[PDB]
Amino acid sequence: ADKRCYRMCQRYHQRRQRRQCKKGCRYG
Repeated sequence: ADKRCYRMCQRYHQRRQRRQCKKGCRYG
């Protein structure tokens, strides 16, 4: 589960970075 990464990306000041952070932090 990548719930941790998600939460970390949620607290992103920049949206472009927030979304990219989550979508980028996939399971692979």
